[PDB]
Amino acid sequence: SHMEAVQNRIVEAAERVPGVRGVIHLRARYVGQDIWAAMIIGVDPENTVEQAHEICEAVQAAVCGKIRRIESLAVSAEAREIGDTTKPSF
Amino acid sequence: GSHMEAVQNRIVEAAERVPGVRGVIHLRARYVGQDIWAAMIIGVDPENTVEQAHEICEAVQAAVCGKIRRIESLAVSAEAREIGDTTKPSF
Repeated sequence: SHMEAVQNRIVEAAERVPGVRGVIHLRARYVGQDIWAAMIIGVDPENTVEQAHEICEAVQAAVCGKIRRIESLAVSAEAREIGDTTKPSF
Repeated sequence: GSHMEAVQNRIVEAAERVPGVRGVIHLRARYVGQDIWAAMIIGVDPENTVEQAHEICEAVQAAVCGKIRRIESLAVSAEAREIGDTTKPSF
């Protein structure tokens, strides 16, 4: 819950990137005042593997751009169906 | 860790038989208790769909977990790999 606000900022940043259907999972830790994090995003299942990689790169740039305290971020992509409203796991 | 090395090679060989696997990019394996927990990244055609790539991952899981009894957990994820790429698996 001391992680809560920052996790929500990261999710919100990622979810405003074109091609992102939602964030599936986010592992984030503080190390001092820097953040290290790994995120799984959901994308159209009919995107190609190369398309999905591009969206992952876009999320990395956007999230790091908005949340400057992030020192390291990994992003990976999995299939998500268009009406899935399942909340992110943390 | 010659014994774990041996196990790793057996996982790679089982994975690389699976249709759609261009090669294993990465494998991390370790004992958690007396079982093995492992995570592997496989290389696949970049033109696969995400859902296609997932099925290949599930095919690999079934194949590996069927040959190596001691693996309790195996996570498999897919990344783009070009067809003539030669880089061997990393550990």
